[PDB]
Amino acid sequence: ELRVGLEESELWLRFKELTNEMIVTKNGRRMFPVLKVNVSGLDPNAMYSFLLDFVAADNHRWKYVNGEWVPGGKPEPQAPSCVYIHPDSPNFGAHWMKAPVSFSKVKLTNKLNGGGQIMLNSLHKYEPRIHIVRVGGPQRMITSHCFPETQFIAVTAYQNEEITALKIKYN
Ligand SMILES: NC(=O)N1CCN(C(=O)c2ccco2)CC1
Repeated sequence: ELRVGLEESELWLRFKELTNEMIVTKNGRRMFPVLKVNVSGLDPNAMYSFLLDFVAADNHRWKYVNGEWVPGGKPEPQAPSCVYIHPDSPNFGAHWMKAPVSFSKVKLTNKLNGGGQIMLNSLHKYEPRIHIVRVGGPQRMITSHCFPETQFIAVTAYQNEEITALKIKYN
């Protein structure tokens, strides 16, 4: 059975208990913490490509009001995010299972841009999600996995200083 686990869940949970925030810039900003995934149960000899996207966790705009994040009352349908392909894609199952799959090079932006960067809407809440896509073989297959521990609100600057302190303490 294909097993997908979050590496460093301990640390993600400290960010999540504060409400996590991720900076977005026009040029694109790398994530801290980095999403790292433990994968087992792939066919070592099969070909797989790891895809990352961001699900809009709700349809609301969030605001930091007197020390607390609060959702607006005017939901809108959220256009789904673009997909980031892990640099090692495509690769053998053995490659992916020999160490945690680390999405250290994804950049989050607020502007439609050349390539690489993933555009998110500022002040929306996102849940990272991966797709493991068996490629090249006869039978294409996709396995998807959500990481609730890694939820964050996309921000142009940190609102909660407790997040700012944690980001620095652990980077
Ligand atoms: N350099 C490229 O044009 N890419 C082509 C698509 N790649 C994939 O591994 C993949 C599998 C499923 C969807 O994409 C990554 C490399």
